[PDB]
Amino acid sequence: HMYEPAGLMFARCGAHEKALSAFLTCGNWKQALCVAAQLNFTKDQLVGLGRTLAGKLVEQRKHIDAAMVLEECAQDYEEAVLLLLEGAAWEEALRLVYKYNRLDIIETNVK
Amino acid sequence: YQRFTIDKYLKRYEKAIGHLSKCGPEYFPECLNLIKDKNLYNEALKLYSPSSQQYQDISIAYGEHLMQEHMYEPAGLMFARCGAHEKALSAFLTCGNWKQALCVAAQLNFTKDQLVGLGRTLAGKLVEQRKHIDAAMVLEECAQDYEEAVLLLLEGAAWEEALRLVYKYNRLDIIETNVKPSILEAQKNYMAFLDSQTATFNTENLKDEVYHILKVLFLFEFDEQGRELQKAFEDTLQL
Amino acid sequence: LSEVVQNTENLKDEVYHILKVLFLFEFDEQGRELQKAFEDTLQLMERSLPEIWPPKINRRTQWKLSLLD
Repeated sequence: HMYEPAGLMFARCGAHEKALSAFLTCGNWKQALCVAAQLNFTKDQLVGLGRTLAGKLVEQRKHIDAAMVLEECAQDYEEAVLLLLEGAAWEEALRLVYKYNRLDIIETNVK
Repeated sequence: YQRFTIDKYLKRYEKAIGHLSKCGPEYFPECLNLIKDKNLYNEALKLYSPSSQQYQDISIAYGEHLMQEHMYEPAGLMFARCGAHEKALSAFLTCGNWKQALCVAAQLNFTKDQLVGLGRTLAGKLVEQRKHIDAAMVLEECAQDYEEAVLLLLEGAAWEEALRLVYKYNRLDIIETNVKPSILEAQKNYMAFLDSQTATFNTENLKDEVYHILKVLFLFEFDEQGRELQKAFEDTLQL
Repeated sequence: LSEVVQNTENLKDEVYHILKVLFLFEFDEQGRELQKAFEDTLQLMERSLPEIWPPKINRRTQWKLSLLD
């Protein structure tokens, strides 16, 4: 049961709010960022956290994990657009294309 | 004329407008009058093809007639088929549909560096509609301040799940931003409210929501209070 | 049978928003086909429900568009 309670109260070291850090089991988008940001060890410049979160939660049929973390990560927005289309998130792909000016892909694949 | 008159007398209005369209642009004002006074432009354009400016004119007429009081998103889309962008000549979100606002903020630039007034109106509408998605690019565009966005989420009161927009003290403090105090206040108010509701003893929404929002209280020092509210969640178990 | 029935009602607003998404590219005919097929299946299960009897579906699911219609 290396899950939400275990890693949660690990970052808590018990009933205390944040009495420990530097340990996360799976990082279900909450304990991961709690570990990373609180007592900041590696920033998103060390983008491996973003990669792990995207892979894990997208494999968990989320596809919004990348849509949030890659905003803090590199400009891979197009991969985020692809994931949104796979997850049917249309208007978010529209936001990315009309903010990053990736207009070439407006009709190549989504249509 | 003659054939068109015979059409309109026998009520061949579809054939009448076909004759008008195929007989030249001298009838386009009259044809538009006939189709939009009686709201027959829909079948006209369905019969018509997107091959002239007349098609877009009929589309804009349809949108504007359907933009009256209608939150209907395709009404805004049709009114937006023209304009400086595919987002109408004017702010079609002014029709009052927040989806039109989301489309505007979601596609294309609109000559403002930040669209500040657009973001403020967007946040106002979201508050009026009780939709707590303003804590996003909505308030990350025109309210770039992390602190202001955190505050506005606090009035939105979605922190019972850890949105942690301060990312564990990136900018300011939990107590200083009254995060833990407001959490305790709301948790205790809702705490008493569930007991009040169970006094009258649907609720399945709170069956797991708080059962997974319990963490906002567990992550603090008031672990004992969990059961102190869980009792209400326990009570409804015996219905 | 009730399992498949409940499986069918989940896609109402999914289809609804997909309709407008397609309609920007003006795919009103394919979306119209989609709506017609969904409506026919909906009527099929709707009329079969009294025959069988047992969950009750919601009647306030929007999946139709005026331009689609």
